[PDB]
Amino acid sequence: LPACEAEDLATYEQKLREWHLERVQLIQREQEQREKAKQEYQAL
RNA sequence: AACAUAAUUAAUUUCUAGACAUCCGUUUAUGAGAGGAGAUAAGUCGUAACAAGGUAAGCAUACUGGAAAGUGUGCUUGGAAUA
Ligand SMILES: [K+]
Ligand SMILES: [K+]
Ligand SMILES: [K+]
Ligand SMILES: [Mg+2]
Ligand SMILES: [Mg+2]
Ligand SMILES: [Mg+2]
Ligand SMILES: [Mg+2]
Ligand SMILES: [Mg+2]
Repeated sequence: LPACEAEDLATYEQKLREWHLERVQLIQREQEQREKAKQEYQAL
């Protein structure tokens, strides 16, 4: 078990960084659609 | 009235809401009362037509009359025409 903890903890740090990047993408995509929504109302 | 969410399998939602009510008219039935035509069928009043029907007849039209009918004007023969 001691050896597995080191391996699992290393993967855990990688997952945290992967999750952080994916979360930022969702936040950015949300901002763009909301900005477009304003333009759509301006056209409407 | 027609947008908005969502999106590291992908989908959700919108994609509406009133007013289609009277009609203006148009047909038919009802018929106060007033007429017509026809038939019923013994009658009444005249004798208008058919004979040159006893005023030759008729047409259009006008007027007149119990009723057929009478009179005028033009027209027709589906009348006559030698004294
Ligand atoms: K006569
Ligand atoms: K007569
Ligand atoms: K005659
Ligand atoms: Mg006569
Ligand atoms: Mg006579
Ligand atoms: Mg006459
Ligand atoms: Mg007279
Ligand atoms: Mg006279």
